[PDB]
Amino acid sequence: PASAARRKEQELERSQEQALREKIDSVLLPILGYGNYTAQVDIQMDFSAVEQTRKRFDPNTPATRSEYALEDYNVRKESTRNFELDTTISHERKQTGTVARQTVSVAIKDMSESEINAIRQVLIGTVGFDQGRGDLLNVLSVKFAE
Amino acid sequence: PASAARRKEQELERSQEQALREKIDSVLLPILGYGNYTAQVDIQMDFSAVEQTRKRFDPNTPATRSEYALEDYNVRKESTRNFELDTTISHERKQTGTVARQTVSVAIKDMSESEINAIRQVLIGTVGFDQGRGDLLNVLSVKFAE
Amino acid sequence: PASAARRKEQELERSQEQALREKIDSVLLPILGYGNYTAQVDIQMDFSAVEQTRKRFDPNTPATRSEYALEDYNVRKESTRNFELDTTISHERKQTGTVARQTVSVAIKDMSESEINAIRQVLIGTVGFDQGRGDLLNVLSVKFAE
Amino acid sequence: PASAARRKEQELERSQEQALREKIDSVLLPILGYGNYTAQVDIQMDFSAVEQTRKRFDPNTPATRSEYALEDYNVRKESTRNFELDTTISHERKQTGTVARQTVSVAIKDMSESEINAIRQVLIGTVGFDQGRGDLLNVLSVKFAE
Amino acid sequence: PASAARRKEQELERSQEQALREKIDSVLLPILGYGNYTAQVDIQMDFSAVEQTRKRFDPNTPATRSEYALEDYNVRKESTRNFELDTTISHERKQTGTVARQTVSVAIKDMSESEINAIRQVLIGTVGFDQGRGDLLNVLSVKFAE
Repeated sequence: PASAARRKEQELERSQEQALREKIDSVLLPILGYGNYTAQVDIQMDFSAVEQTRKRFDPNTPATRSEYALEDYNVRKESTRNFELDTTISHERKQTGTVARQTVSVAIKDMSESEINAIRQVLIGTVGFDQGRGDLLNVLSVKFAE
Repeated sequence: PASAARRKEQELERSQEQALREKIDSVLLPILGYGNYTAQVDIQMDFSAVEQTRKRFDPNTPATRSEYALEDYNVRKESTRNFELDTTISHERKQTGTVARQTVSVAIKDMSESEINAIRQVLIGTVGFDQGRGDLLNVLSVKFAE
Repeated sequence: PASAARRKEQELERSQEQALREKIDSVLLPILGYGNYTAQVDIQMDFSAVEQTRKRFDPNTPATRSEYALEDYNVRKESTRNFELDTTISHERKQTGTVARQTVSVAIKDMSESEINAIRQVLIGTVGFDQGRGDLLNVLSVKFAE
Repeated sequence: PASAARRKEQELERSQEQALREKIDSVLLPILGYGNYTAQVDIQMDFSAVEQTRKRFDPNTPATRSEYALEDYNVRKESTRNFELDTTISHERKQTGTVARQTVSVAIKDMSESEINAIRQVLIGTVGFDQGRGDLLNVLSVKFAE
Repeated sequence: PASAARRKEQELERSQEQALREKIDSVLLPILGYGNYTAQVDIQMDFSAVEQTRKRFDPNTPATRSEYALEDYNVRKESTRNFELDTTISHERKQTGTVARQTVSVAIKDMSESEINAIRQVLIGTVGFDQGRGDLLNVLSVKFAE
């Protein structure tokens, strides 16, 4: 029944996180080294279904088709005009599974501020940090344990 | 009958908690160590079904189609106009199983305030702490037993 | 017949309590120890069935379609206008088995006030104590028997 | 025939009492000891069947559809307006077997007032004592026999 | 069912990234050397479906077909004209899978500013950096590990 329509979304969300983690590991491994960093990510998405239909008009450019006028003097002023305007019709079907938010957190074993800024700048391209969706990207250094 | 439509939600909710716990363990294990921390999470969700239909209009941009006027002087002032406006139709089907609230609690075996703040900042990205849904995230340190 | 529609709810309610007790035990066991605490929980739920249908209108943004006017002077002032407004239709089906109230009671074998407050703060995240549903959470220390 | 529709309720009521007694025993046994307390509970419930249908309106936000006016001076003042309002329809089916009242009585073998208050506070969470349904919870200490 | 309509998009997006990475590697390998650089890319795309229908008119060039006039003097001035205008009809079906954004990040093992600018200029042609889609291209040099 419907028990399979949600678990598929659950596995898809997990697969996205796994791919993002794999992409993250490829960049930080040769620069920081093995076992000198930890990172985890998560993605939240929605599976709604939206259909849109739009019909627009242009009132600034009217075109006349039939026109009748009467200008009786002595004072009758009668006018009857027909107009035809531009018509635009649009039909749109949205996607299902758009990414809503994305959070990335990176911890580096103990670094000055310049190196942290450089690492953040490098990771920005690798991740796709975008402010429109309210994504969060944090990178920081702490002392590990032995 | 309907006895299977709720137990599926119960197993799905448990599976979400298990995955979140597994993600939590991966980050805190190498930094804090084995047996130096405990953490548990819970998620509350709803399984409603909402359908939406919207029809919008634009009254600020009217377009004229037929127009008749009479300006008899001597004083008859008659007007008859027909208008056509923009039409927009939208149909939306919402998802079933959206997350409502999320609570995370972390206890660390005995730490200064800076380390606690750093750990909270690290866990924020790993969990997905969001203030819009009223999620709760608490991290603190207590003395364990022997 | 209908003798099975209520016993299923009875087993579901018992299963929820068992899972909550298991979650409680996992956190308090390593911090307090074996046999130094007791705790029990209960959950009350309802199994009603509610369907909702809503139809909303926007009276602040009217759009004119047909308009006729007469401004006879000498003083006839006649007007006839047709309007079209935004229409919104919503249909909602609620869930069956929502949690109404939740009570948790914890007794610790003999503790200062700070440790009690810390334990309560830890258990708040583990349980999901929410004031909207009027949930109750009590933690206290008493002297056991030998 | 109908001889089975009531005995099922009788066994369900007995099963609820048995489960509540089992939950009570689990908490008081390690704190008070074996054979130092006695307790019994009862639950009263109803098995009615109620269906509800509601139709609500919003008179404070009317929307105009058709309007005709006449303001003849010399003094005829005629108006004809049509309105459309928000419509809400709800259908609800209640549950069968809601708990009406609940009484708990606890006797402890001979205790100061503080210990009695602490025991009552512990049992409140374990039972679910609620004042809305007029539930009764009594705990007291008497001298047993030998 | 629909579980295959999204995984295909997931593999297509991964294939685009793989091809872009392969193109990147071909240029930077002979100039920088083996193991002296790291780079990763990502592409975000949408899979909507848009159909467009347009009907345009030219009101500045009207052509007369039938004309009747009356210029009675003594003063009746009556005119009745019919017009025919240019008509244009367009139907368009958009593509599915257009690229929305593109981010590239390059790190070079430790370089002056001139060499960095030259490398960025070289990579601009190889990637296709375009400001219309808000693409991001970052190139920088950091100290690696040993």
